[PDB]
Amino acid sequence: TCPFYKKIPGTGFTVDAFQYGVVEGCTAYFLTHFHSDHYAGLSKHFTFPVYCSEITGNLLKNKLHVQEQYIHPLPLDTECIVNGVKVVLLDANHCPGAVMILFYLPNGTVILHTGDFRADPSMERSLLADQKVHMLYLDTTYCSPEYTFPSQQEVIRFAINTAFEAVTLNPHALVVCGTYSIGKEKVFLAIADVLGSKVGMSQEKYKTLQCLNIPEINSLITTDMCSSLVHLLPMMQINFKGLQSHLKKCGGKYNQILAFRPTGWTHSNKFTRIADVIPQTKGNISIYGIPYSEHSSYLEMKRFVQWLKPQKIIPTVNVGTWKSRSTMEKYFREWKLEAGY
Ligand code: NI
Repeated sequence: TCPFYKKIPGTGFTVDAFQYGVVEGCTAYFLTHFHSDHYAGLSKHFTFPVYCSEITGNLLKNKLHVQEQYIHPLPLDTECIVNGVKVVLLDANHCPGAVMILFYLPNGTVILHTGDFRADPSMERSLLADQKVHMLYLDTTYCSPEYTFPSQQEVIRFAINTAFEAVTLNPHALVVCGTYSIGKEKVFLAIADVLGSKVGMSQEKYKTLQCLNIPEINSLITTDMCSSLVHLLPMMQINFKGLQSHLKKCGGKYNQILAFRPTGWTHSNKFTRIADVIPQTKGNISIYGIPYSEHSSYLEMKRFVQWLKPQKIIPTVNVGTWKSRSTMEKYFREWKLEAGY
């Protein structure tokens, strides 16, 4: 059944709740972003109102074939009324089109649902600064102190420098980047930019990217693999067998692959700096796992919450085990006692 952490009290609303059938008493289904664990259930047969960003609505129409009459896109940073209730969509610093949602309940309660987010100090100057938030529905993906990772900027500088060095030393090397969802487009676009190439990809993935309102996108991507020396493949193909196979397909245009797997966290983070990352190599194939995250680190999450000072926190991730739930509740209490709220 629909879990309580997907329901907004005092409303008929749910958030990211499309796989439970008809949720009894739901008048408006919000979707924070286009990742499959969150949209699971949607299709052309859905006939209730879906509220979302413009970009998420482009993906619902073009990729899932949801009918236009049920897609209700909202502008960001704008007070809107939905079924009698004031709401605002905010940028979540996750993937393209991902939002946080502010609900202003008729009784005076203010609720923030983060969806999935990567907390940032820039959020402290949005419309969130303007009133008190009483309840926070929080993306707790990496809510434990072991989870450190570098800035996105540091990670992209490493990737750009590594790729440019490799291809200038060997003009017959191919660069491959893995993907299995939207998000992390800076990785492949920044490397193609430094090399003077477009990124080549499948027709399915090109269609997906053309829904994202990215500026000058027609100048950066292509379905012509032969004219490109940065290729995108399914994340599943980023291994030695998958890559050897792909190299056969390029007909001796290339004699070396340098591949990137943008993971979330990996336990080489509790020891190793970004400067010190090394690839796994077999023959003429090298694979780099780079810690490019679109979720908050522990310290980023803690700063956001200690700034916001909510009265009550409802985790939305890692909620399935008692040990995880109890650990998270202990951190929430530490933060509140340290900051004095
Ligand atoms: Ni996500």
